[PDB]
Amino acid sequence: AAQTNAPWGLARISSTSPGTSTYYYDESAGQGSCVYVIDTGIEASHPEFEGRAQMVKTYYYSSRDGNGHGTHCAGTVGSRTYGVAKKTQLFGVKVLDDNGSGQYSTIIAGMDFVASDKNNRNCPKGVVASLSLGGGYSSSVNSAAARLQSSGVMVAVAAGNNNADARNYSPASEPSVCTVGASDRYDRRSSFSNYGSVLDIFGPGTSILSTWIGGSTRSISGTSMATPHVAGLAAYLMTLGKTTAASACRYIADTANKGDLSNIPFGTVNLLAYNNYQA
Repeated sequence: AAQTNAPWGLARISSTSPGTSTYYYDESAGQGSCVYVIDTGIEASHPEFEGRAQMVKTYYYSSRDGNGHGTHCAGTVGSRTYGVAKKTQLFGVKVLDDNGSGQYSTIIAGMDFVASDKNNRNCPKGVVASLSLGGGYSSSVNSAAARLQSSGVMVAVAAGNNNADARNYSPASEPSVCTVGASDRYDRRSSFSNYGSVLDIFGPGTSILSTWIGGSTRSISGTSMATPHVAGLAAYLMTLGKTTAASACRYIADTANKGDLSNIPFGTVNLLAYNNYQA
């Protein structure tokens, strides 16, 4: 399938080269796969989700995404226009309040929730979790991410927006999960993207256009927005049977675009998420 004039992020993950505007993907598009967006929640009623998005858990008075960042990330994973896996099922775990903040214990509860809820969901092609959140290092948050990955969900996490080594940020520093740095449309490391040996892949992270609350759209930047690209790519990859949740992040690293990114620190992988789709 070919989506013309797609967001540069989508076109980039289906491209050996930057500067293109058409997203190419197998029409299965993550059908039968699931992506938990652990964030501020999802505007499930947004027309871009086509009834494929749904809140499954909130730890606050409402499951409504009063922030938009979780709706944005869910849009990058599997919205119809803005999404990697345009047919995946999106599940909202609102662990972040509408200010975008969440206690680690709530974030840990949401991760253990997904590890169990996936057994309440129909994901024959595989389960993915996209955590566009992060704070200082927490060996408990890392273990919660390790558990979620251990349970049979891919864990895609943001490297963080600190222009630092992600070793000091959780769940970015958890080695078993998939830590995603951010890149811009010129294949530069997104200036804000965290780096380091713990990073597993880079995704489109700068000026990412996707869904927003109020049925709208907007373009915002972050490793928190490269992460849904990789989470959507994972669900896309599990649906084609090219990988499993336990082996998706490495797979994406194995099939990535190598050495194409600029300003990658010495010691950080120079890998860009690439769907390897050949029309």
